[PDB]
Amino acid sequence: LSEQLKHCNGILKELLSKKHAAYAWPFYKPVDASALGLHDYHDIIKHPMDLSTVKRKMENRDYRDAQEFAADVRLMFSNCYKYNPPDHDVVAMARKLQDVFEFRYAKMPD
Ligand SMILES: CNC(=O)c1cc(C(=O)N[C@H]2C[C@H](O)C2)cc(Cc2ccccc2)n1
Repeated sequence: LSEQLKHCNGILKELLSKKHAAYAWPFYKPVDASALGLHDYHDIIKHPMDLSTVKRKMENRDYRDAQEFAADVRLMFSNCYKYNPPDHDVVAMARKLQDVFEFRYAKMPD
């Protein structure tokens, strides 16, 4: 990985770490719409994204730069903000994990 992709991989490891598990857990795996009774999820969310998919893409060297990595992490949060009412617990958890993401992503090495 490049220096910027190593910074991205470090962020990914932190988002998956026990440190953030209390609010990160809804983003660990793809939303199982059927299991959760969310029969409109795939009509509203055209591009599902989650941290296990980001991890697989990082492991497969799919991401060519930090911008591509950040686009998937932000897509995951955007899906949450699009599908859910803004007062839902999952949105509070998305905002908290996105705060962790944005502040560390901003420390990208130049
Ligand atoms: C990324 N996951 C989700 O978007 C999601 C959605 C919904 C859900 O039921 N949404 C509907 C829309 C509105 O009518 C309520 C539930 C969960 C699981 C969860 C529950 C409680 C707390 C944290 C997660 N995750």
